[PDB]
Amino acid sequence: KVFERCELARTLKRLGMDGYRGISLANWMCLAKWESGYNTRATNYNAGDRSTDYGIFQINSRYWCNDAKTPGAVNACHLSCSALLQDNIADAVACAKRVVRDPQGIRAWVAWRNRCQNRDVRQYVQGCGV
Ligand code: NA
Repeated sequence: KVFERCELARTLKRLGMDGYRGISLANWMCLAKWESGYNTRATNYNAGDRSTDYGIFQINSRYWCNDAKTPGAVNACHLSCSALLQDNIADAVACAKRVVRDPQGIRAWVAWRNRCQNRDVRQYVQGCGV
């Protein structure tokens, strides 16, 4: 499914994302927008390392979830990558939280660094009443 902007903001807020590890809800929104366009079914296969990025947050199969086909895989979220392709994003949110508890935090996502970090992201939550 493709979440509508405010629908996702409210969902992430309900799931405890606002301020998680100091990450504002607007930053999570910016991350989701640039990673997947708010699409829970998005997948990006990287033929080089043979890993695939899954779901709304584009979490990678080499370090975070198991897709049973990625070389050098550690499954830090102890979770099937299939759980990251569900309309229900609770599993994805729990894994996203695990990712950001590592030293880099949300900087783990290159797209977020390039399109969101240090920039005004207030437009992502404006009018959502969150
Ligand atoms: Na893995």
